[PDB]
Amino acid sequence: NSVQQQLEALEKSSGGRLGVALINTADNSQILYRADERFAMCSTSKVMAAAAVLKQSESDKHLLNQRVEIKKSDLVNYNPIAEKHVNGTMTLAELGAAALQYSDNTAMNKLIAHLGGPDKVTAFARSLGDETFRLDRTEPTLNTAIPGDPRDTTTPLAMAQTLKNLTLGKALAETQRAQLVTWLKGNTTGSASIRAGLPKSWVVGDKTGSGDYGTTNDIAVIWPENHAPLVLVTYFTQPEQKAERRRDILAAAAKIVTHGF
Repeated sequence: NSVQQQLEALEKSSGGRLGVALINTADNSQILYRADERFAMCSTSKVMAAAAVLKQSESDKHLLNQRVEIKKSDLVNYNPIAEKHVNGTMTLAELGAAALQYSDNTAMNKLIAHLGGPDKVTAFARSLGDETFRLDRTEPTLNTAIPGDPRDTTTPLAMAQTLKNLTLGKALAETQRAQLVTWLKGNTTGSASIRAGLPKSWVVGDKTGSGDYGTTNDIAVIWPENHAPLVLVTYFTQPEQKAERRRDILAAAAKIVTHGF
């Protein structure tokens, strides 16, 4: 069909490899493109870590208020919130918000450590029935995005299904689900990615990521006017280590797959 042809042409023109999974929750119809192929998640993996802490808060109502010390040695390559709290503390809620809304890599490492390591983030994914997601490394090395490296990868379809389950389905109890959605809706890094291909009237929660190999990612829950939500994963990557980030490709893919709503 013409949608598939447009995605093929977009990928061909890009020089890279495009992965798209759109789930239309009105009827669970899907638009898929390379949706069973692995892609490095980069900072999009942070949704799984934040959600795992939210799950824990179902059994400890006040867990999100618990404080975590931030030390100079904790700082990694991109720390916009954590660097302001060195030799102080952040709450787990502040760490979740920093990880998701500002893509703070130190905050992600604090979440990973809290949970018991990358393997435990993976174990949480498994508890949601996601057998595809794997987190293997901490920040910043989980963003290497090396072609053919299975570490810190998932598929667009597995991630769309999981994002749907987390934000709209039964992965989290209601208060926790609502908290995750609030965080994603407050993202500060996603206006040039999926959002840029959608009507301005639509409400969006998303989490972006980027990496080496010009890896450019975004995962989103989309609330169109007068319609059931859509869940969209757009992963993009290029064959050269130092290729530039291409958020415009994600915006273009988002526009191609969301007509008619």
